[PDB]
Amino acid sequence: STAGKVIKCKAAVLWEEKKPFSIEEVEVAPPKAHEVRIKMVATGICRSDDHVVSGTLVTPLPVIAGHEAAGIVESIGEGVTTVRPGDKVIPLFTPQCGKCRVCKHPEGNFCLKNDLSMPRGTMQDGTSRFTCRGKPIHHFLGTSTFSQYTVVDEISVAKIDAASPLEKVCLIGCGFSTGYGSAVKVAKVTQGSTCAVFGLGGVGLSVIMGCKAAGAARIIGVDINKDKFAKAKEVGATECVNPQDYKKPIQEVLTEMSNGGVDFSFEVIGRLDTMVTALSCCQEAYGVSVIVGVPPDSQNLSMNPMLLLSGRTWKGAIFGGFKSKDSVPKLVADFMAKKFALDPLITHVLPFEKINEGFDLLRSGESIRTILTF
Amino acid sequence: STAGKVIKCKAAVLWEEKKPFSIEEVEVAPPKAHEVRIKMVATGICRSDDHVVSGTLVTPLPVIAGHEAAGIVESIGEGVTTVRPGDKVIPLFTPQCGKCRVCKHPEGNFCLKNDLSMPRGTMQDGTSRFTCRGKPIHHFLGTSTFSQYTVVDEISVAKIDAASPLEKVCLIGCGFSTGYGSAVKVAKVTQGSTCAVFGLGGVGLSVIMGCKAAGAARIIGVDINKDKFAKAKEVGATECVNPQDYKKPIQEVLTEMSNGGVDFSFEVIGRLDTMVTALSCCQEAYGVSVIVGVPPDSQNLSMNPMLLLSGRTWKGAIFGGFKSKDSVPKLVADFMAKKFALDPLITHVLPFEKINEGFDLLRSGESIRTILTF
Ligand SMILES: NC(=O)c1ccc[n+]([C@@H]2O[C@H](COP(=O)([O-])OP(=O)(O)OC[C@H]3O[C@@H](n4cnc5c(N)ncnc54)[C@H](O)[C@@H]3O)[C@@H](O)[C@H]2O)c1
Ligand SMILES: NC(=O)c1ccc[n+]([C@@H]2O[C@H](COP(=O)([O-])OP(=O)(O)OC[C@H]3O[C@@H](n4cnc5c(N)ncnc54)[C@H](O)[C@@H]3O)[C@@H](O)[C@H]2O)c1
Repeated sequence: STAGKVIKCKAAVLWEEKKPFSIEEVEVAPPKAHEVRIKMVATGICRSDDHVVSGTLVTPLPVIAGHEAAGIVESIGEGVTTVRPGDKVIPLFTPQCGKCRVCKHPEGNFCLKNDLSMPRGTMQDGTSRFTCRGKPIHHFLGTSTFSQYTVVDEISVAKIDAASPLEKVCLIGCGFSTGYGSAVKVAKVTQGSTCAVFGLGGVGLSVIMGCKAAGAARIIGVDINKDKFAKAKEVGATECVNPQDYKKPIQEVLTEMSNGGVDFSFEVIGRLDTMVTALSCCQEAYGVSVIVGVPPDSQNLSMNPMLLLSGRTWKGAIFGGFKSKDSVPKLVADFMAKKFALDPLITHVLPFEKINEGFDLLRSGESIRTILTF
Repeated sequence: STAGKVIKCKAAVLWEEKKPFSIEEVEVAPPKAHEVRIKMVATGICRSDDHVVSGTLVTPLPVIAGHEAAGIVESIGEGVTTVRPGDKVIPLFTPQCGKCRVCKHPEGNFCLKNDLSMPRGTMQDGTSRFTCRGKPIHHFLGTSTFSQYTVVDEISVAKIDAASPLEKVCLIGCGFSTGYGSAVKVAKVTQGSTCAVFGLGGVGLSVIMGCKAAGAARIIGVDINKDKFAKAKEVGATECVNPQDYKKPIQEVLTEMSNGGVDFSFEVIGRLDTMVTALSCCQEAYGVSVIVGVPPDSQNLSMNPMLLLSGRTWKGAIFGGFKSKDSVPKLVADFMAKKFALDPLITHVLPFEKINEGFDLLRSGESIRTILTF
């Protein structure tokens, strides 16, 4: 066994912005106290992993990205009580220390031990567990799942059902939960409402599922890629609009279609202009708009505060407002109970070594989610 | 006696921006169907009246401003059923038609018949009941209370308790209800929370009373005018901070004082910069910030969407989120039962004729609410 030993394995390293991932041989240190080393089984390619490449999302490079995954505990550090060697786990990019003021708040989920607000790319102790060619490589959001093995803090891992299909439930580690929770826990979509979902990638289709689950009467998917419409309709959208077909701004189209605005809108792209558009297209007196997409680093949007003064609510959330450690295991149980379906989001499955082809798929608009298997 | 006839009376006409009000003779036409002519008893000077003068708030000039008032029904037009001559009433700048999509919505209050969104400055049928110097004069939010008599649509009037003290319950027509409701109905302030209130004018002091009524444990008042602190303390502020005393930006002071940010923040001034500061000083994961202040017309603020993505909620509302015709009568009844105090808001009581001095008091920071009496 590898317990207690430095593991040599392959990982996808991003050495510099706007380059393909380089599949390298890396050394994965053994887990210190309160850390878990996991053997990766499957990882999804999420737009947020692409944001690191594109420089949209700023985090120390070089880096092993990937945060939407599912693996098996290989070994645990000293003091680890929550998982054992052998357990199926999902690494959590939003930790749940269970102690800070947020973890104690009934509603919040943005644990103060996150590595999200100002990414350091280190373990909780400020060190890396990864070296490549002698150089220390940064972690990504405490997860770094584009690697055969990764080391995560105990606060960033959830034990799930031993029978879960790891190549499906890897989407619970981000995409699906984010989307679904965004509609059901964050916006709290109501029965009979009209919803507008901007962006129909994996997180957007999950927002659609959540809206359909909460009973939205009408779910308008909006995307500039008309090939995403059939899948959107398949998971619940009632109509799909493409902004480029109209001579009118899409907030006007949506307002006219919904008779003065939708109840709930969601920005699931990451563009400043669509965030303001999504806010705008919601009903002025009682509409709720939720930002889910991640926008370019250090860029501000410009908006007229009168949009909010009339009564609109504008909110954002990380990971669909779910308290990670408590919810991931329940979402898996729920998936195991057929309460929701993850297959419709999986368009492609590729061996890990074809990570770059998986990113070209995403970038080209041909895939929803590509699951990488190890 | 004046019923069915034109009344010649005095009213404060604003002929053009940034000029003092002109006290002069106006002709007030009798009510048409579904209209009510009211004899004014008292009207308060609100910052939003001052916005009309300054050009901040755009509405057709010339105009008879004033919206926070109480009076007695002098007469009614055909079809009027909810009020009768002699009733004590409060004119409603936010109507309650009781019929549109918003009136029907459980939460909304921004009635689709408002004259707020794109001010026409007329009655609901598109005409004015006022003539001055031989010219038609515009209404102001379907109220126009700076006149001895005014005419309002039935949907813009609530009948109040026959025993109510009109010189005090005119504040229920705007300032008090807006502040109070922003805390209890819009933000939905929780027992034990920490709240920060930016701006300690009439409206902000009412927000502090709502916060105290909701059970806030800590209410921090923020104002650049330290003379407002004593009064804020008296109505419930636990602490008051003047951003000019500190070397760091106030959001940082506020975040530190509240150990990571307040639960609820209210912007009760009308500045773009303080709207963003208010949002920022709320806890990133679960804070809620409510815009109450009215910004300068057509100006956009700039903010970083990451502020919302961690989990914050940003809302605004008009008239504290209260359905106006349902809520006013009940707030007056609560007042009559001493459920809240109005007295602390009233610093000055002046005859109508000294409206310009009343505006000067406001403009110089010496007053909270000045009530004009007729
Ligand atoms: N808030 C969170 O916790 C969280 C979790 C996961 C991902 N995200 C973010 O959610 C967004 C969605 O992720 P994804 O993986 O679903 O992405 P994706 O790239 O799969 O989907 C984006 C979709 O937006 C559409 N789109 C792009 N530009 C558009 C434009 N100008 N107008 C209309 N439609 C447009 C694309 O065509 C595509 O269908 C990304 O910004 C990602 O970083 C945030
Ligand atoms: N949303 C609504 O329905 C509604 C209804 C009522 C009034 N309003 C708006 O609410 C605001 C408050 O009205 P009011 O009558 O209480 O006003 P006010 O002028 O009496 O009070 C504003 C307070 O803000 C303080 N202030 C000004 N500039 C400041 C700065 N840079 N920093 C910190 N504090 C500052 C002033 O010193 C004053 O104490 C206005 O913009 C008014 O138009 C909105």
